[PDB]
Amino acid sequence: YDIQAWKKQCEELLNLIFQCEDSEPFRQPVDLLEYPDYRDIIDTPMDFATVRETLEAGNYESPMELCKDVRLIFSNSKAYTPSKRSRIYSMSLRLSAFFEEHISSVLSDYKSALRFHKR
Ligand SMILES: CNCc1nnc2ccccn12
Repeated sequence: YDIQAWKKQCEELLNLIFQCEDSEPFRQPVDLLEYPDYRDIIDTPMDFATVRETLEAGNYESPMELCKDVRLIFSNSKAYTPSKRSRIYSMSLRLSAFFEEHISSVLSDYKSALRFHKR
């Protein structure tokens, strides 16, 4: 029933993601000195510190918006990878699976709380 509960749930999931070794390449914006062509391939950079800061600033209205930005971290890695077997892309796939496994109930609970609010 709680239409605000998603925010703390997302903070806790981000905390788990930050603790996970697989998130290290994604914790901060991609370094252009390390990957000079990055912005030729990627129009909208995204990283987990930006997601956490947007959430903490009160700049997400719903968990769907947070999801869209987290999914953009993963689609950027898929678009930038030179190979489906690259180390960083393989880390993104595991992290995506972990994220999707945990965000599912957050989205479901939010959408059902919102439907209850508008009943
Ligand atoms: C997150 N760092 C940029 C980036 N995103 N996908 C890949 C794949 C290989 C190398 C670097 N990559």
